[PDB]
Amino acid sequence: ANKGFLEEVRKGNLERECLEEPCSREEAFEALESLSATDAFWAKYTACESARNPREKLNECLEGNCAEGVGMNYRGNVSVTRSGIECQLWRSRYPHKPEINSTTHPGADLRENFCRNPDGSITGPWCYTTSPTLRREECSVPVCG
Ligand SMILES: [Ca+2]
Ligand SMILES: [Ca+2]
Ligand SMILES: [Ca+2]
Ligand SMILES: [Ca+2]
Ligand SMILES: [Ca+2]
Ligand SMILES: [Ca+2]
Ligand SMILES: [Ca+2]
Repeated sequence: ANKGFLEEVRKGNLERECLEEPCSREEAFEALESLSATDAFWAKYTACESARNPREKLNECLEGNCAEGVGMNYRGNVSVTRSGIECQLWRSRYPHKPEINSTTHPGADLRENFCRNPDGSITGPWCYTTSPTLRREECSVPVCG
């Protein structure tokens, strides 16, 4: 958090600096190296802001197996919709040409065809469907708690 007497003369650390105290993106960055793991982190971190405490509650929401809030933290391997319709590869461009994708929203983990919520749609984790008629649709993922 940048709060002592000479903390920044030391090697940045993730537990100390961000998981034990709140942090700036620069502090996380400084403790990660890869900008890529920082994008990944910062994303699953900012989405867990309302689950800081307890910290077992923080470890839950950062793990991504449960949707917390609107499920922007969700990083699970569920890929079928609310209706049962399978999801379109995020990287596929057919049947629907996704406007949301890895270059656009790099912290999210648009892998395979797994439900996500890169955007924080109020209906939660979604994905694009394979049905030509239904572009996107919410998915049923276990809620943090
Ligand atoms: Ca600190
Ligand atoms: Ca610091
Ligand atoms: Ca630091
Ligand atoms: Ca600790
Ligand atoms: Ca501390
Ligand atoms: Ca710096
Ligand atoms: Ca610093």
